[PDB]
Amino acid sequence: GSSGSSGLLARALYDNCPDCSDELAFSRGDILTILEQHVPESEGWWKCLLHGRQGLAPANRLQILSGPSSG
Repeated sequence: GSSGSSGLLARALYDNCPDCSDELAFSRGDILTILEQHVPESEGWWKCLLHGRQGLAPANRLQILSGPSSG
């Protein structure tokens, strides 16, 4: 099987103010779609998609929301 770039969802515990495109610009209470976690380009970052942003996000401010069923 080809496991990777599945697409998870994370929450925003705090708004993010990115200075460059690389990073993503989100605001508290925003559901970001974690396209992929395995990001060798940025250590400790998550590639999410919002309003056509396609930027990374700090895993320190992102809460990986996982389902209870078959968790």
